[PDB]
Amino acid sequence: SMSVKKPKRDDSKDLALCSMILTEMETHEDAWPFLLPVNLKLVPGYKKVIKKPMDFSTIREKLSSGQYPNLETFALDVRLVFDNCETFNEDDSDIGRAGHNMRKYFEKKWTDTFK
Repeated sequence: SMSVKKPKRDDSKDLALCSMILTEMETHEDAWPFLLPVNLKLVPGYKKVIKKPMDFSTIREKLSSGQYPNLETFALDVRLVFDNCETFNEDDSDIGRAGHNMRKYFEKKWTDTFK
């Protein structure tokens, strides 16, 4: 509260570390469904159904231009990528499996880096 603060957590490496994690996700073999925005002209249903599209390229541009105020807003966009994937894709599809694998991969790097 006013003039009463928890001790200051060092957040000065967060930007760099989120970039590293993002590099690792970009270079994973199962990243291909997620590298670029879904083409809303060519994929029936996507525009109406997925209210907040997100992809790794869009996260990378936001990261590079100071549009994440903190590491939690970064994690929200990453998870949004996988949540959208589960909304639109059957679990037993290549893309549906990719998304489960990538979420797993991300959540481990996240815990190991920050928790």
